[PDB]
Amino acid sequence: RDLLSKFDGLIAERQKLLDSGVTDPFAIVMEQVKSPTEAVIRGKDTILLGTYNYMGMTFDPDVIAAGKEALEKFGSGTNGSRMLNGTFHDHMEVEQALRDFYGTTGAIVFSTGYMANLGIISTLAGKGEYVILDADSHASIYDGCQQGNAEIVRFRHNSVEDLDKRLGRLPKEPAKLVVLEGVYSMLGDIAPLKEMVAVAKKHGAMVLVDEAHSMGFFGPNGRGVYEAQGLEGQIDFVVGTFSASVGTVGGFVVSNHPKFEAVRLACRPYIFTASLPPSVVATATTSIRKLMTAHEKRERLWSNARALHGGLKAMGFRLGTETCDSAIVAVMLEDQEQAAMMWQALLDGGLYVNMARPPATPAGTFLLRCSICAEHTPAQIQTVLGMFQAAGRAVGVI
Amino acid sequence: RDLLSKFDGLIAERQKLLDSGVTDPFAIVMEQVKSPTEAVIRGKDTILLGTYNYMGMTFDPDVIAAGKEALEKFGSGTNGSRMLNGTFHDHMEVEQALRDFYGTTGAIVFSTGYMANLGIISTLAGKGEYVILDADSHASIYDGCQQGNAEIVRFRHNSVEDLDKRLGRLPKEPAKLVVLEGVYSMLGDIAPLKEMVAVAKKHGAMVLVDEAHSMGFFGPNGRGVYEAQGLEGQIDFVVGTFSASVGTVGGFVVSNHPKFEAVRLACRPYIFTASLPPSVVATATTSIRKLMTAHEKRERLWSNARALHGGLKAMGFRLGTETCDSAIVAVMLEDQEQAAMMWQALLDGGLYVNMALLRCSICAEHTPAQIQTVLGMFQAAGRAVG
Repeated sequence: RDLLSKFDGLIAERQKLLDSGVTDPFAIVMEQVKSPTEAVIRGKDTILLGTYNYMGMTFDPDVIAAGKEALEKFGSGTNGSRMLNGTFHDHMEVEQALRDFYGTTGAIVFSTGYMANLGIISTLAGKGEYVILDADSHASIYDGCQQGNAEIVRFRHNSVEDLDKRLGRLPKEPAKLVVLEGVYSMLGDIAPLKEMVAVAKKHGAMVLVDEAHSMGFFGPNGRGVYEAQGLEGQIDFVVGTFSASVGTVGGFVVSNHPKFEAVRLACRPYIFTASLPPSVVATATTSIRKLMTAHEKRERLWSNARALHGGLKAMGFRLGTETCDSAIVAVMLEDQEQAAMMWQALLDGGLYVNMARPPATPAGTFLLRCSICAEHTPAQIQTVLGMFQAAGRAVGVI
Repeated sequence: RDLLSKFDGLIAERQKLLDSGVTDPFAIVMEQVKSPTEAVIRGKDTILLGTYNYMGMTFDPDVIAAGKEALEKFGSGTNGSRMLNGTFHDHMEVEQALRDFYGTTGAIVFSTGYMANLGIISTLAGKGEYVILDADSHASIYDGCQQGNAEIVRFRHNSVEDLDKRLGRLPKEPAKLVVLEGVYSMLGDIAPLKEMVAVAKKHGAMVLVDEAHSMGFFGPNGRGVYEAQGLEGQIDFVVGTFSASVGTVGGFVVSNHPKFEAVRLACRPYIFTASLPPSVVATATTSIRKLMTAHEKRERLWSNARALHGGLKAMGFRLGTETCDSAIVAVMLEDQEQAAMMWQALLDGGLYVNMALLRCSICAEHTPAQIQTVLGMFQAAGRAVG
C-alpha cells in the first residue's frame, strides 16, 4: 500500500464502466472545435450540448481580436501575483468592466472561479463565525468552507423554512455569511432568493450569491437571478466566473461594501498565485462589455432553452425542473447504467452531453446535463430533440 | 460590526503608509509592457527585475504565434472541466509536452500552480496519514495541508537533521508525503535534496518536490534541482507552474507512478474548475518544447545572475546567499522602513524590484548593459538610503 491505494475504488468503478462497453466519459477530446455548438470527437462531427458557453462568446470576432492584440502587445503571461508585478493594463480594465456590468463600486478578479469561492468564503468568515450554505452548493463553495475556520451549517436544498430554522438556532452575536446560488449547476433550478434573503437579513446575516450560471440572461441588465427577483442593493457579495458566458477563464467577486478593497490584502488565493495572462483578461473585458447589450443572443438562448426543456418533457423524460427556469436541462435517469447507455447512444449518434454522478450531483442522482447556448440554430435543436427521442426509446427510458 | 470589520487593522496599516507619502507596493500597474525586461509604470520607463519570467518566454515569436493560432482555431475558452467538455487538442498536447520535458509517463495539468499544490497535497494524504514539509514552504503548500485531513509535521528550514528526527518519531505504517522545494523563492537558496530524499526514503515516505523556480536552467535537461543533484528516478512527484519559465498560467504535477492517472478521478481542484483556454495551453506547449533546448537563454540567465550577485555583494549589500545559486538574488535590509525607502528610490530611478528584503530576479533576456545599469542604480540608492 502507498498514498494512491486509496484510489483503488475509483479505478475499479472506471474500469467496470469501460468493460461494460462504454467510452470513457472522463477522457473525451475535442480534436477540433468549429464553433460554440460543433466539435469533432474521434473523427465524428458532433453537436455540443454539454458546455457553459451560454452566450456563445468564445468565437466572437471582437473578443478574438482583443485576445490576439493583447498577446502581441503584452505577451503570453504576467509572471507574477497581482500584489507584485502581475497587474497590467488589462487586469485593471477587466475589473472596471465588472464594476460597469454589475453597477458596483467593488470588483476583485481571481485566477479561477474555484479560487474566488475558495478565497472569499475562507477569508470573510473566520473562527467563531458561521457559514450557512445550501446543500446543493457547488464543490468550490464547500471547499472554501473546508479551507476556512468558521462553523459550517448546511440547509435543505431550496428550503426557506430550513434556512430560517437553522439560522434561528445559532447564537445572535457572531457574524454570519449565508451562501446561495442563483442557478444551481446540476439540476438547472433557481433559488428563491427573494425569500431566502429576507430570512438571512432577519437573522442579521450577510449574503453571498453565486451567479455563474445566469450572467447576461437574467435581470434587466443581465446581472443574475438576484437582479431578476428585485434584490438590487440587498446582496452583499456576488461571485461569478469568466469561464461560462464570458468565455475565457477566471473568477470574480463584486460588492458595494466600502471596505471591499481590503479583501485583496487578506485573501490567500488572490495573493499567492500568478495573475491571468493579458489575453485572458483582454478577451474577458471585451466579452463582458458586449454582454451588457447582447439582446439578440439573450432572446435566442431563452427560445432554445424553452424548446429543449418543453420537448424533452413532452416526450416523457423526468427532468430536474418542472418548468424551464434556466439554460441547463437535466435529464434524470434511474442508475449509473441507464445514464451511461443513454450517453453512449447520443455520443455515437453525434451529440455530446454531460453525464454526472455524485459528488458533482445531488446524492443518489444519475443525470445527463444538457445546456443550450445562444448560438444553437433551430435546425440543431430539432436534430437534438429527435436524437433524444430515438435514444430514449432505444434504451427504454421513455 | 460585520464580516469586514476584521480588516480594520490592515486598512489602518495601509493608510499609515499612504499618509507617510510612500508608494503603495501592492498597487503597481504595468501600463505598458514592452518586453520581458521593460515596462512603463506611472509614465516612467522602468527595468523589470522583480518577475519570474526566468527564461523570457513571454514575447517569444513562436509562442505568440501559437497563441494566436489557438484563438483562431479553438476560440477564447473551453467552457468546461477537463472531466467533461474542456479537454481540447491542445490540453492533450501540453500534457505530452510535460511527459517529454520531464521524461515521465504521467502528467496532469491544473488551471493554476496554486491549485496543483492545493489539490495534490490534499488528495494524496488522507485521514491518519502525514504531510511533512519545510517551515518555509510556499503558501499554496500550507493551504493544501489545511484543505486536507492529514496530520501535518513542519520541520526546521533546510534542516536534514530535523527532518530525520521528526520522521523517526512517527508510526511506521501510515503512509507519508515529504514535501520539498528545489529553489526557495524568498532568499533564492537551494534545498539539500540529495540528503533530504535519502532521509525520506529511509523512513518509507513518498517525496514531492516543487521545481517552479528551476525550470529550464537546472540539470542537464532543465528539469530542476532534483535532476542537478542526481535524483532522477527517485522523486515520486514533481510539481511545477506554467507562470514562471513557461510564461503563461497554470500548474502541473508529473510522476512515473502507475496509478497516477487516477488522481484525475479524485482531485477536487482538477475536477471542479474550467480547463485553461486553448491559447494558454498552446502557448505553454510551444514554450515547454523550446525550453528543452534553450541553451542560449540558459547561458544568458546564469551570466546575468552571476553579474548581479557578484556586483551587489562586492558593493557591500548583505545578500540571502553567499554564492550565486539561483536566478533569485535577495538583498537583506534591517527594517520594514529601510526596505521601503530602498524600494521607493529604485522605483523612482526606473527599476522595479519586489519588496517582501528586496527580491531581484534576473531573466535570460536582460542584456549586459541592463545589468550594469541596475548595478549603478543599486549603488546610488544604497548610498542615498545609507
